[PDB]
Amino acid sequence: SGSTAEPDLKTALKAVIPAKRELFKQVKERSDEVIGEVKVANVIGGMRGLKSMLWEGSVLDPEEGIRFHGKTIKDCQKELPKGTSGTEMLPEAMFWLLLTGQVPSTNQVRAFSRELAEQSHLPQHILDLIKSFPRSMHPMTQLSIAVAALNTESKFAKAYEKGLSKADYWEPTFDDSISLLAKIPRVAALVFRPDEVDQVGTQALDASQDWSYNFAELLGKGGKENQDFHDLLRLYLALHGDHEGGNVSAHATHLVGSALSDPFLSYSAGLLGLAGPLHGLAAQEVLRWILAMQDKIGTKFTDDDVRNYLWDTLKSGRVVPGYGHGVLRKPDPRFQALMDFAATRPDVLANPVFQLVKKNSEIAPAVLTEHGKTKNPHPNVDAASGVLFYHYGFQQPLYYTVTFGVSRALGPLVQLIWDRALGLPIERPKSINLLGLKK
Amino acid sequence: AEPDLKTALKAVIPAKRELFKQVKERSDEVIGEVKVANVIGGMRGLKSMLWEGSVLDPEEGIRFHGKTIKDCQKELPKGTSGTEMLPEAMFWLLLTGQVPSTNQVRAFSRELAEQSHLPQHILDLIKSFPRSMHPMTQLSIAVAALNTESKFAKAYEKGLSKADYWEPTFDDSISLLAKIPRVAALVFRPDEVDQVGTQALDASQDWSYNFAELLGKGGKENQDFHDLLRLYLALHGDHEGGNVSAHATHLVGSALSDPFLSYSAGLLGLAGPLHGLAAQEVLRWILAMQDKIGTKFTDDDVRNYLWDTLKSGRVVPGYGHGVLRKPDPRFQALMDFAATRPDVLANPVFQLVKKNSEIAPAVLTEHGKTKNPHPNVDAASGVLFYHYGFQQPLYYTVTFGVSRALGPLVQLIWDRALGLPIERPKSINLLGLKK
Ligand SMILES: CCSCCNC(=O)CCNC(=O)[C@H](O)C(C)(C)COP(=O)(O)OP(=O)(O)OC[C@H]1O[C@@H](n2cnc3c(N)ncnc32)[C@H](O)[C@@H]1O
Ligand SMILES: O=C([O-])CC(=O)C(=O)O
Ligand SMILES: O=C([O-])CC(=O)C(=O)O
Ligand code: NA
Ligand code: NA
Ligand code: NA
Repeated sequence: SGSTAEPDLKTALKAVIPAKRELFKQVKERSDEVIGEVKVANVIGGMRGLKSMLWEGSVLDPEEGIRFHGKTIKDCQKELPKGTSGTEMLPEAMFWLLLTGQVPSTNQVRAFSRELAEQSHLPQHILDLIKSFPRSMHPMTQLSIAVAALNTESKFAKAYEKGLSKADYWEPTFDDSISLLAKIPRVAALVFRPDEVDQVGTQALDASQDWSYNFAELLGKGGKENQDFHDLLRLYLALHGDHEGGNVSAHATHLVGSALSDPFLSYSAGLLGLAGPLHGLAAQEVLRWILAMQDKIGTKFTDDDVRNYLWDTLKSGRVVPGYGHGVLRKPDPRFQALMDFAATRPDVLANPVFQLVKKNSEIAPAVLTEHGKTKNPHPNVDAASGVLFYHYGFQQPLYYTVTFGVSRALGPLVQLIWDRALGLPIERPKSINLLGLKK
Repeated sequence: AEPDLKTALKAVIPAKRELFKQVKERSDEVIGEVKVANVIGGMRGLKSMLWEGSVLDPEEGIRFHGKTIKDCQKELPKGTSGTEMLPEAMFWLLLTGQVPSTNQVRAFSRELAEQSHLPQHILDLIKSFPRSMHPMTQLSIAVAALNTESKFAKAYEKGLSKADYWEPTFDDSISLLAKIPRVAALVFRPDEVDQVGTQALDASQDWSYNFAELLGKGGKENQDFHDLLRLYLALHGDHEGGNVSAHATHLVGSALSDPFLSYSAGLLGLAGPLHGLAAQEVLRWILAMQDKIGTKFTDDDVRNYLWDTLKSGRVVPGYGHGVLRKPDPRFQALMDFAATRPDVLANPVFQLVKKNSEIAPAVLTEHGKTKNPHPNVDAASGVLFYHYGFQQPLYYTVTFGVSRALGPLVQLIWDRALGLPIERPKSINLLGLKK
């Protein structure tokens, strides 16, 4: 008899592809319109400030923070479906929104969550590969490699090799994207649990549960005793999914993808960028810094004690980690979302490590402004994420970037699908040497 | 002994920092405009990044510190046998802006041979790959895995002054260059990993010679191939900053990911059909054409295969370019290499490549989409490898991977010597462009 089921994700995307192609055609008619200037600063300064790439699902306002299809984080928290338990927005609902431009129904998200659970299994060769990693290989190196290795499972790579019309690129791109999303929490958990590859690598995920819940189970933090952690993980993964196109991981994914490398190879390149100290490692560094501060001033500390430690940091020529940003000039709404997560949880508010993060957030911006060397003295999301993981017993900060890697698949994979749906060309700017800028 | 490479680089760091200061004083000078086309069209034509060692002229092709390919062929040192320029001599030039002496290149070649051994875990990793794993996926992964050996990663973690970032970056770059031909050979020789993985290189021979030996084409009987390999590896080393592999390397490196992780990202981009994988795709396409049109065929048979490819919504591989608007001097250099070798000219697969080069530009012009109907270097490279016995085109881009470490690693060293920041452009959505 007849389906009761609402459109699935691929069907929902199909519904909106023609309109985006039409908008693209209209913009293309204005190809020759001048929208800005290039200065020497832009070339030597890593393209900072230069509007030079397309990204559909999110736009970062320097004053107001990230928007997803023009919606605030608070809007998304209110409107996006939640899990069968808990109160935080689901990252798979965020993926739906980023891709389609629409808020899915709870029933649509339930069906998508089932697909992600079902598609999470791995080839035996991937488990063999992971078992070959030395114990001391950095977790982000492990994650990047294992994601690239999954290109053995790429429908796009195989279809292209057999002969694929340009018009038919988006669908295998979509298929590979969902495959990767389904698999990456398991890969991440394998990086976290090298002594349990055979179990973690094969265990069936509960297809009635959400992506974050099942990630937490694979991490060994399943069960009702970890329900607050499940909600933290949902929120964290949703908040870190996309931050417009110019951030290193998103951009690298787009760049590699633009040569028609498949989504596995493309997001591997994004992960290699996340492995960079100036891009993915800050949340780890923040927690190390806070804990080092705590060791010095104690669990009972004054505002002056914190000010003094901040001044010593700056006088020493070092940055206060988790403060400032390449684009944001004002408080990061992702930071406030994570602090507000703590607001309803007395155990978190009582945690001296959280209290130190909180107090630092109240003191550091004035100190940084007085010191005068930053363009943005405000906290960014990395100021808060680590301590919340730490509170819930995820206390090995080397793996905080691995969780970032899982989240940050979301937005860049959405854009790769659109890149292919629209037929965007290879990304290939022109370079110049210093001699050419001199004369 | 004459100055070694690190010493020669140290000598030229001050002048570059001084030039950089001078350019920075002109930070506010407008040098161009951004158009809608640049945003939607993959930054095409937008002068938006620094690259010191080479600059690609749309009409004339690549220059390395203002020298042509022909200039380099004349001026760069050669091996102990053969007549083609050494890629390690090209690396020296790219890095320092100076032509090394033959004695300096000899010493550098010896360093590359000495530094080529691999940790056991890399051999173990490669042995885990299934036979179905594409060779470029293998290569990308194995290079990332070598970050276990990164001096930069370790020194950064420990405490390193910004002014000194370049030194461990240089050390890691040389380590990677020394090791990557062996990694590539392990991709080519999956049943011989334990042997190929540990065999000592000839310490008196050049980088390309030793790569050829690891590939199983060592010795005097393979001297022609050694010269092909030298030329090929030198020609593919750098193509200014905006090509996908170079750019991805710079981009990932700008977050202070070490050279192993950064060039892994470059390789992943090189693995793309529209970038380095075109070398593979050209010969797959040529061989498919050969199978269809036969041993004896007309110009119409070739035209028809071209047009059928286009009508199918597929590209003609090895034709066109993002910047070049004229014949690629790297393509010409390879065809000139073939021109003096009667055995190559007689090879029917080479003849088909050549005949195609005489027809495809007209067909691409008829079709009317490309901005450049001329061949690029990928049109010719794979057939030369085929001639010399490398007959599995799925491996072709692996050799490109070895070559293309050269230029991007040079720029990472300079990026760190100069203190260049993270690459972080601003994006916009179509709705924002519609306003
Ligand atoms: C040393 C490694 S670089 C290995 C090089 N890659 C290849 O050899 C593969 C084929 N070449 C291309 O795909 C392309 O020539 C590049 C190189 C990616 C340059 O890309 P663009 O700068 O976007 O090219 P533009 O001419 O402005 O594009 C205009 C329209 O014409 C078509 N268009 C352009 N060229 C072709 C072509 N060869 N066949 C069919 N359509 C084409 C394109 O698909 C497009 O709609
Ligand atoms: O936006 C950026 O440049 C950095 C980034 O990924 C983030 O803040 O999540
Ligand atoms: O320059 C480009 O964009 C592609 C190319 O020929 C290369 O990287 O060798
Ligand atoms: Na085994
Ligand atoms: Na036309
Ligand atoms: Na035209």
